[PDB]
Amino acid sequence: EFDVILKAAGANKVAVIKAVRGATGLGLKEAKDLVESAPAALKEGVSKDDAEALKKALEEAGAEVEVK
Amino acid sequence: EFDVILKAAGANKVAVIKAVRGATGLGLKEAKDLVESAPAALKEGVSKDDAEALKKALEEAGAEVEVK
Repeated sequence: EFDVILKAAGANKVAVIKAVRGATGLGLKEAKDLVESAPAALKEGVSKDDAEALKKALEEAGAEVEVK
Repeated sequence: EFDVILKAAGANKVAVIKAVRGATGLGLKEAKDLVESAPAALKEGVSKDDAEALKKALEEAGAEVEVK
């Protein structure tokens, strides 16, 4: 089981907030507070394939992410 | 499609944070910041059955929740 951590979004916050909402169903205020609060464990206990797909989706939106 | 909103957790925050992590996979810091930030849209675009099950799970943990 793996964890996906949002390490930083920097200048790509708009894009990253959009990607985090699509991946999690969080409301706008909530996703915005999580991205603005990085580092943050966004998803914990996901399978290897789920973690690698979320990692890639956040990387394409412009975030610095870690899978542990 | 429905939204599940955490309106307040009051004195039941510990329990509610646990329930929100089980339902979403959020890390501890993140779930704690969301519960402490209520009102918050926890899940948006879920089916009717998913919304009613999450509502019940948060109500049993001790939160004031709304389904819209």
